[PDB]
Amino acid sequence: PAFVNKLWSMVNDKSNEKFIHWSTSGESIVVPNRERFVQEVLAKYFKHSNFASFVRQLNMYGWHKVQDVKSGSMLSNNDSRWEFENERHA
Amino acid sequence: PAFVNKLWSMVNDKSNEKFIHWSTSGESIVVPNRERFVQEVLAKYFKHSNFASFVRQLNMYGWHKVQDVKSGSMLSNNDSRWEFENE
Repeated sequence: PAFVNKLWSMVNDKSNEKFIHWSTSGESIVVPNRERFVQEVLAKYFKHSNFASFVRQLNMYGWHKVQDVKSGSMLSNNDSRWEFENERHA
Repeated sequence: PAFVNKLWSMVNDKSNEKFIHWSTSGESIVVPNRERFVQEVLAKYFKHSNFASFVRQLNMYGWHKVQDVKSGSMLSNNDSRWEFENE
């Protein structure tokens, strides 16, 4: 499961904090901005790969996008912000 | 315009994983088996259509088949395996 080793080598390396990190609250991995993450981190740990390909791998290992939160009167959601939770830790 | 929504509504729906998905490899859409794809997925998202029609649509939107790779002493290629990459 090489993916796993790469995932953690990426998430648990503080140098990638601004682009991907464990959430302050709850038990989840947060990607503040999909585009910047793809540009600065994904390209480094997962050569010639894209977001959908990455997320597909995460799913394979139990991680799934968290239910979206509709904010304010606009029922808005930052489509670029992604939060992932593992099925084994709800 | 409508083909696009259909394509992604199909590719990015995890329920279609076994028939069509993003390559674990590098930036491409993979159709493990053409025949199974046609009868189990295409038949649902693109009623009254066929593989050639679908691929033609893909081509028009920038996606094309990746160069074949001949494997082993037989220089073989699984004609049913289709992988597409964007322009």
